[PDB]
Amino acid sequence: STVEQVLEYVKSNNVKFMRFQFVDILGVPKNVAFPIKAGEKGIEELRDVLENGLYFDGSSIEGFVGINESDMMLKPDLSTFSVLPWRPSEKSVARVICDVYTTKGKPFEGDPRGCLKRVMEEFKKEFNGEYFVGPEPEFFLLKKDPHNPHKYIPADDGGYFDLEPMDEAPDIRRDIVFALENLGFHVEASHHEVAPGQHEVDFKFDDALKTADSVITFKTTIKTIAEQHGLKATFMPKPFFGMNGSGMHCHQSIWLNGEPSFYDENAPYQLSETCMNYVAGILKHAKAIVAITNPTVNSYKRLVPGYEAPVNIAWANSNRSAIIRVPAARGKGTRIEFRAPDPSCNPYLAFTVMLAAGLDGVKNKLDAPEPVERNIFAMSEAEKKELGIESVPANLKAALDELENNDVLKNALGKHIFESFLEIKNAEWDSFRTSVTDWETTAYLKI
Amino acid sequence: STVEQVLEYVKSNNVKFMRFQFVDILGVPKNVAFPIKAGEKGIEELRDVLENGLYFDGSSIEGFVGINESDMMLKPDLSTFSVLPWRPSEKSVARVICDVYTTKGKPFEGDPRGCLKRVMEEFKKEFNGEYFVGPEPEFFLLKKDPHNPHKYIPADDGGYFDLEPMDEAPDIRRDIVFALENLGFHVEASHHEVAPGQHEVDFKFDDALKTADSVITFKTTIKTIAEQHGLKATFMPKPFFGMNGSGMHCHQSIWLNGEPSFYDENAPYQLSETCMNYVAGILKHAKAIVAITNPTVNSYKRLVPGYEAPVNIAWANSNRSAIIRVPAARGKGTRIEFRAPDPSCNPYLAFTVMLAAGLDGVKNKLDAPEPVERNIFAMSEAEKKELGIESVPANLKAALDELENNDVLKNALGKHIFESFLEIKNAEWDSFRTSVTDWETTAYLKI
Amino acid sequence: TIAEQHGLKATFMPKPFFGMNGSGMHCHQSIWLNGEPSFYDENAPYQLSETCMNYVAGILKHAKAIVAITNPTVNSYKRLVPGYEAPVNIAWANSNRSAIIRVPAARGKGTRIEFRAPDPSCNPYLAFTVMLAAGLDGVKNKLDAPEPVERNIFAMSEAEKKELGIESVPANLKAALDELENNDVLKNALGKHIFESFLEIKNAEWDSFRTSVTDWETTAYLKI
Ligand SMILES: Nc1ncnc2c1ncn2[C@@H]1O[C@H](COP(=O)(O)OP(=O)(O)OP(=O)(O)O)[C@@H](O)[C@H]1O
Ligand SMILES: Nc1ncnc2c1ncn2[C@@H]1O[C@H](COP(=O)(O)OP(=O)(O)OP(=O)(O)O)[C@@H](O)[C@H]1O
Ligand SMILES: O=C(O)CCC(=O)C(=O)O
Ligand SMILES: O=C(O)CCC(=O)C(=O)O
Ligand SMILES: [Mg+2]
Repeated sequence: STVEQVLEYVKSNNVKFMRFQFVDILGVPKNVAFPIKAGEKGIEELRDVLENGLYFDGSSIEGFVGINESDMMLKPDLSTFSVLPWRPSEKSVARVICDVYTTKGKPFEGDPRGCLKRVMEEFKKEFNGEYFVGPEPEFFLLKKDPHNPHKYIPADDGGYFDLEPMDEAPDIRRDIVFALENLGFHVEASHHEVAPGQHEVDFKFDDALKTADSVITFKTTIKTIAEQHGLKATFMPKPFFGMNGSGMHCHQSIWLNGEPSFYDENAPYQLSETCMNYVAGILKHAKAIVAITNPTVNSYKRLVPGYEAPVNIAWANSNRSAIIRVPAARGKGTRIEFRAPDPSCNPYLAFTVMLAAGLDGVKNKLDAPEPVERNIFAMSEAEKKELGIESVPANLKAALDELENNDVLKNALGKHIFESFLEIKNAEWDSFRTSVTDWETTAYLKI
Repeated sequence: STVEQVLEYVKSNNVKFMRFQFVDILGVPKNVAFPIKAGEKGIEELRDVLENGLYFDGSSIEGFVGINESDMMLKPDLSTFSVLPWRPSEKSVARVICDVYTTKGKPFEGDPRGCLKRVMEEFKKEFNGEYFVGPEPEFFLLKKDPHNPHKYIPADDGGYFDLEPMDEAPDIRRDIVFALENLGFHVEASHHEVAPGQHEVDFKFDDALKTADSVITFKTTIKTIAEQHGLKATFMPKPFFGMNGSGMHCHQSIWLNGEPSFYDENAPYQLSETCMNYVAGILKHAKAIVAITNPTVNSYKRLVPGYEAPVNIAWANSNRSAIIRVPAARGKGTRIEFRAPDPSCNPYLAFTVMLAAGLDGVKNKLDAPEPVERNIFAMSEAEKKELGIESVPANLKAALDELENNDVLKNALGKHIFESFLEIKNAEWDSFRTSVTDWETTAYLKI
Repeated sequence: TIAEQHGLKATFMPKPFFGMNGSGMHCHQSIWLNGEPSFYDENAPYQLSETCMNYVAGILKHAKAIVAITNPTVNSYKRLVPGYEAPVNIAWANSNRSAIIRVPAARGKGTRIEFRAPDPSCNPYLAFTVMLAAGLDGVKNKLDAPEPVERNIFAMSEAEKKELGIESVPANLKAALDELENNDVLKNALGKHIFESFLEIKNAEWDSFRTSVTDWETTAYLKI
């Protein structure tokens, strides 16, 4: 939208506050609220901030700048304008997502959003291509343990596609869908997921930048709506041992010159050569991609080699036992599902590395291996070794070491994001590996 | 006629009470309520009190007069007229900020407000200058510890620029902004600050006297609105060990003959000679300025030499590790940020000493040192010693001893305020230094 | 250990409770040369020898630095607190408990000086070292002791003490460490290793105290 359209909506819908939003290196949303004054004076002041942006302290944001070079700017992207449904209707609250700039008026090298914009701009200039993503960020709804109020348990005992009363969340999922529609999402479906208290609310795919903006907005919405219902929502990959973790499978496709390039009516599986080259790129860099798409210690309690998880580096058709599933849908619906990611990732960075890795396959015309039509979880380790089916790294540190040795992902992320992420995550790993866990006390106090 | 405008507002908006307000030497607001009677008789009784003022006992106000010379007067400044938003709408409550006078009709020498008026009047008479200040008084929102209802803890676990639900204060910050707008403030921005439960609500800079009035009104507004939400707000500089303290950074600039004299398009850093002379004055008197801008024992738990704090007596551009930061903004936005102050200061006295010190630099054309573009917190003590970077005093008593030996600040404050402040603060220091603290019981009971 | 056996806890903390006396460790001391009580002199004023006066003069000269060692905690300066009734006034007196040194009435082999500033948080080996090295600085150089103060020093005004030359010991641990750091007699007595380790340990202890947020501050300032 244009500055005029934004001011006009604010003017006629009594918007009182404008959130200027962005994300830190870990994908945590950040914002400052600008109060809109009454009259022409207020609209002119808003026009100035919307066009010229505002300053903030970059040294108080994770992965940004140091204290001695800390002044930074936010430049609003006006096409991201939305009204917050959870906030009041009278004297309402709108938001605008921003790109981080330096004081010199240049895009910040450490901005995750600008990082995704730049790889998308390069993809459009080099191939006239568009990168489309449909992510499915699952979550748990939690309530306090009646036996210990300091602990959280799943909000119900339901399972996949269950009906009420076993599924206790229709009212919560209902309000979430209404909120996402008011924020401009095209919601597709909602249902109880496999684990107790786990849920899914699907929204239509879009270009990687809009989709990344929606993943950030989506997580805030589920969390604030769950609070309104006296519950707590979590996007933690594996909150509970013994039940499913939450993934964020990323359905993705590239469209060259406005066409669904992954579809080929006369090819095997009706999948194009470009689709196979892209799949080959993702499988080649899968071990390093997971440092970014699965960036927490807990991510590897769901993405756990040796078990039933999206860890096996192979692709397959309508088969949920490989790291890539190719859904049965064809035509414009032809796409690949990268199953490894979880909702703890920074979507801007996750989409950057998946595109960079897939385009490494397209640019070099890499050969994809044969699909694996068997249940990979039913194969023995030696049978997978013979077939060449490798696994992703088994923990955060092993994934960071893969990322550190991947030139394609280092170039896509750029020096600043790449080195800050490795530094932050190495300190996070050090904190975990030096702690004394409850598992250890249970296992070893008796010795 | 300003009085005619006040009386007409009262007549037509059903105003029932008029608070006559002022501050004691420590900046604590004080007021007496006058009930407005109906009709022309009531309006003339109110006219008489607005014009002629009213009496009070100055011996019951800290830093004022003794019991044997205790009758004093309050002379309303009618440009301060405002309606209290927290008070009822029907039969509303208005306020007027007053200047303290003696029974002989003379401005009281011990009045902090008159003290700032007088230095500003002298600055306008001598240079045709205006003194503009933009302060940022941070605060914590507190709730009772569920484990001990006698103790207070931060109201949430959020951090800098966090969004809800982690940031739990959008409703409180919203009501604060509305209350400040109703009080005539030009609010600029609001957001969660670095520490858990900490927040910031910025308002536009103005002349030092209006800004000092606004700081007093701002702190009452924050505190009353927080109480309405079942929380407690504190402007204590360092309420909790291990997390950020609350500062009140003072952005300031002097405008000679209506122009932003700190801006110089053709000078290094685009900062004028006057700006450099002013910075040199603040740096010269910084050790004594902090007795007034950081006047509590607790102020030196945030302003603590040897740690990451605004203690290093140096200036820098877009660098938050020095006692003065010069923001990147230029033109009319050209200003210096004195980072040492905290919201426990009396803004009338704080603005007086900062202007007096800056003008000592302007009047004598003092040379400012070179800016320090490095992170001062990364330098060793010997490296700072070589560069001539000194630190502010380490505690209240050390700061009082600096103030006692500063003729520029003693003359700006005047004998009465200066001697009363030193006497009160020496008794406050004596109280602290003779107490047995919890730190000591933990450290030494075992010996 | 005996208090624990009675179900109680004993503490040698200098000032555990505000509003009541602290615990001191007054050190009565005397030097005997060639087996004789050299502090006693039957025919001298107060029956105190010249050696006794030289020793008292040495302790009073170094009192400001001695307290870094004899009063080595933050809490020591809540008992040893200048401006109040405490053994802070650098003067000596006979049978008078308002000075830093009291000379008890006993004479003969009982002739000695009572250094009242120390508290039981000190390392006695280091406390006795600095007191002896300061007293012997007075003996070796035959320093002149000031006149005794027979008045109640707590009843004097600050200006009256300033005129009489009655100074106070440092007001806190850090001020005492800074006095010790500038005293060559005590640095030589302790030696480089003990001296530098003590200053390093105590500066970290001071930093810990000065960065903490105390209960006094919460009570005083949470309401602002
Ligand atoms: N051509 C495409 N490119 C990228 N994403 C697409 C495309 N077509 C659909 N999607 C997106 O794929 C996501 C998953 O859709 P959908 O749930 O219908 O498939 P699915 O096989 O049922 O996956 P799952 O079983 O994991 O839920 C949706 O966000 C959808 O918008
Ligand atoms: N020329 C000026 N003179 C004095 N004050 C000014 C001037 N221009 C702006 N200010 C004030 O300075 C204050 C700082 O506002 P602002 O937050 O925009 O700057 P900032 O450098 O980002 O501060 P911070 O990052 O510490 O919050 C505001 O109160 C503003 O009104
Ligand atoms: O339950 C859902 O998933 C969506 C909402 C709904 O169907 C309902 O309101 O019953
Ligand atoms: O949250 C703030 O800082 C101001 C209030 C606001 O933005 C809101 O109502 O959501
Ligand atoms: Mg689905």
